[PDB]
Amino acid sequence: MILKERQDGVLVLTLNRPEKLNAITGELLDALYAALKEGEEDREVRALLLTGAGRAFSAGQDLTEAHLRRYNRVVEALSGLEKPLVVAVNGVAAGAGMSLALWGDLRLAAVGASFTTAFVRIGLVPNSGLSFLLPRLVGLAKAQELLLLSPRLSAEEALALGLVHRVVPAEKLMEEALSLAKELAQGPTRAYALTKKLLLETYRLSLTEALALEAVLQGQAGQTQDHEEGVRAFREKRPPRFQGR
Amino acid sequence: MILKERQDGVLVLTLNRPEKLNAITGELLDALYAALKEGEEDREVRALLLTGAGRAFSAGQDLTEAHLRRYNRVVEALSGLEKPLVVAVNGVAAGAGMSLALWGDLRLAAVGASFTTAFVRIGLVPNSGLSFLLPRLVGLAKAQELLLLSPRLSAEEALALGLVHRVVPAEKLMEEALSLAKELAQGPTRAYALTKKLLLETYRLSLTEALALEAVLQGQAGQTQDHEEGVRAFREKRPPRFQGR
Amino acid sequence: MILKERQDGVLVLTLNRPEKLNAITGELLDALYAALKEGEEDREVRALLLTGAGRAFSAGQDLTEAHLRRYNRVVEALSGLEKPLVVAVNGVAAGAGMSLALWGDLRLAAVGASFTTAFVRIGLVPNSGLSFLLPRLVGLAKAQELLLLSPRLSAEEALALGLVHRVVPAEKLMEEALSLAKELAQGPTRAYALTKKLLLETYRLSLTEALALEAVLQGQAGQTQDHEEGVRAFREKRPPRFQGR
Ligand SMILES: CC(C)(COP(=O)(O)OP(=O)(O)OC[C@H]1O[C@@H](n2cnc3c(N)ncnc32)[C@H](O)[C@@H]1OP(=O)(O)O)[C@@H](O)C(=O)NCCC(=O)NCCSC(=O)CC1=CCC=CCO1
Ligand SMILES: CC(C)(COP(=O)(O)OP(=O)(O)OC[C@H]1O[C@@H](n2cnc3c(N)ncnc32)[C@H](O)[C@@H]1OP(=O)(O)O)[C@@H](O)C(=O)NCCC(=O)NCCSC(=O)CC1=CCC=CCO1
Ligand SMILES: CC(C)(COP(=O)(O)OP(=O)(O)OC[C@H]1O[C@@H](n2cnc3c(N)ncnc32)[C@H](O)[C@@H]1OP(=O)(O)O)[C@@H](O)C(=O)NCCC(=O)NCCSC(=O)CC1=CCC=CCO1
Repeated sequence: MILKERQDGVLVLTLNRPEKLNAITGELLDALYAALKEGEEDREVRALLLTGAGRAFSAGQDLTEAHLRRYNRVVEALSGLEKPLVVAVNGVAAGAGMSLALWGDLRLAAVGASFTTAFVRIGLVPNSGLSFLLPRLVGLAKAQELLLLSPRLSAEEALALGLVHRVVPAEKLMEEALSLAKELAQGPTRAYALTKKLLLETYRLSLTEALALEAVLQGQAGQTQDHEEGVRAFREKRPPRFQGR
Repeated sequence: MILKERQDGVLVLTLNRPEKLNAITGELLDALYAALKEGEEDREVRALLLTGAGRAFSAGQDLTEAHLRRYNRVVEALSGLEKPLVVAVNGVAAGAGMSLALWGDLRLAAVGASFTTAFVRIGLVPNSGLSFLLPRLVGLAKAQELLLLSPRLSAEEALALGLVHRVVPAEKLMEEALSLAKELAQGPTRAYALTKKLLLETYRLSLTEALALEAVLQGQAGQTQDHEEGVRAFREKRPPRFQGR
Repeated sequence: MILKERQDGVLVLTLNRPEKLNAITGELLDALYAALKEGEEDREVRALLLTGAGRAFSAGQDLTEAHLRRYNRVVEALSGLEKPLVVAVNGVAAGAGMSLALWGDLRLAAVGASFTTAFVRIGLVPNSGLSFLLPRLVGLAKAQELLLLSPRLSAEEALALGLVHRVVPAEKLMEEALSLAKELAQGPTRAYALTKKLLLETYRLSLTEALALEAVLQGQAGQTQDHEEGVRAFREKRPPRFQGR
């Protein structure tokens, strides 16, 4: 239901109900939560890559039969990952499927992938963080339209809006996604984690508080081995070798 | 001063001081407030459509006319509508005229319509929610330029920035706007209303609080007839028929 | 280390360690703070223009040179300037160099200028307000990519993202920047200042609080000579002449 697989410091997670377009059930949420918590705790894992099996990323909640609490746990786990997350959207992302996709720090879609909010078509509001992420990602103007009218957006339109950072031919998506994940897995994991904490908080903070948090987290980044390594690397005009500590 | 008219669940409100380009006065604000309160309370109204009479949408505050509290009341009523609002910008929107236009959830402009913040040219700051809406809609970088330099944007540029969602020839604007409003008036009114409550709050909330509010409001959407209808519709591969409750 | 120079109500500040690409040291920060405080207090100054000497704007923290409180003081002073700030990016802006550049209310880059977040390359998080400004300026999607991958962006890409408002040939940059600064120096300084206070706060405020602050600050703008002048100018179809009070 969630396939796992490690590779050069990258934990690859695959949503696996392909015949139902990876539609989301309680069980899948429970398994997804577990994989994410495992990936967080495993120190050998320095990057995650999330994708779907088959033709789709995920068509969202399975409309074949508490549940809210389950989604929320996954989102707290996705958002709080102290490790870069790459998302490879290999096909349709609808409803909470789109929500999950959008939690990637770096996001790639296949030519032929698509995105639809879908919630409103079922008389529901956006969940799994979409009301949070979407206006931040594409701006309020596009958020309003995408949410209220629920159009189906193509990969190329998703790229233009900032829903994804790169579009790639289907057969190359995993190769590029994994290649990016591997590179991130070599990079300064602590700097990544703390930069993400700043981005997650930025909009609700006053400048004063933003400056204070930057100070505190810069303080911590400053005492990592990776920063020592980083400065040394720059001085001795060579690439750094980061360990994530 | 504010024309009203119902049609298939849509309340159409027209700013009507056309010879003064629908420039805004205390009286017009008072009439607008009343129409909006009525529209909110009327259960047979499932969508609103706001437009201007004549050449212009609105040239903003009438410069030939405490008072700020009056604008604010109208904005609380505009923004808090528990019903999709369509805006059809039939000509120039300047100052609080632009503020009002931008409160549409879905916004259409006529080909020769135009937008100017105007405020700074009169030595004023933005009002009527523009300092709120604009940076959210188009991002801080464009907000700074639009506000501090007050250029005049065309319909096509407004479309590119997300200030409007669709551009249409003048003579077709009302037909398309009303047609959109009628379609929204058939859709899940509660889902629309609650989505808007989430969008209004999103930027000041931490992820944790955002997830909590999504849960509460999803809880309520979940107990509407429209959601039952929504799920049933998907199962029995047919279009849903929503009532807004 | 910081060159100063007045001209038609514009204070021009130049970062001057050109041989080290205007890399930032404690001393430079202290000198920059002083110049900014002076510019703030001088009533004859109605605009600032910040630039770099030589090939670069600033390559960020000098890696040859807790300390965060020093940067923060400068940022509080930059952000709280009650006067439009123009920034002319004449060459590379990296790390806190990019942070400082982005505090411009209006920003110009030379053809040939470039931008790099840089922080993550040395295993650090963004500072000097970049985690605050960047997501606001270009949206969260681009912020994620710019910060985590630290690409070097060209002037034209920076323009497309909103990092700068205008790109100009190198030999004309100062002429255009100063010309813009001079125009702003003739405009309604108080309206500028108060608009900036609204923009700085907007994201963490509820609509209700945003409307209240607009009322309070509009109240103040309303009692300036410049507003009287502004209204008078519109009535007597002529350009206003503003004094900034
Ligand atoms: C765009 C998409 C996802 C894909 O369309 P196509 O590419 O055209 O494929 P298809 O629809 O033709 O069908 C593929 C098969 O998979 C099935 N399927 C495709 N989604 C589903 C599905 N969500 N369920 C069951 N079978 C499905 C579908 O029934 C089909 O089986 P069958 O036709 O053989 O019976 C399409 O099916 C669609 O528009 N909607 C379905 C997805 C959808 O609306 N999800 C929103 C659910 S709400 C949500 O995200 C979160 C949520 C959170 C919390 C609390 C409460 C409620 O909701
Ligand atoms: C671009 C626009 C809107 C229209 O351009 P044109 O198509 O060129 O028309 P026009 O300028 O030639 O004027 C047409 C007629 O309507 C009148 N009008 C055209 N705006 C106006 C107008 N805001 N007032 C009166 N008559 C007007 C104008 O004087 C003319 O009347 P007349 O020919 O009967 O003399 C133009 O009038 C303009 O540049 N500026 C007016 C916009 C403006 O400054 N709005 C107020 C900004 S501040 C705000 O919104 C709210 C506010 C609220 C509360 C408290 C304090 C302060 O502010
Ligand atoms: C893209 C850029 C800026 C430009 O590269 P190029 O155009 O290829 O020129 P270049 O690298 O050859 O530089 C020319 C000279 O200036 C020197 N320089 C050029 N930046 C520097 C420099 N940041 N430092 C010393 N010498 C430099 C550099 O060593 C060179 O001298 P050399 O001939 O002795 O090698 C490149 O240097 C780059 O990717 N990164 C350098 C900038 C950088 O890493 N900034 C880190 C900012 S960290 C921050 O903002 C705040 C901070 C706050 C608090 C506490 C701890 C740490 O950090």
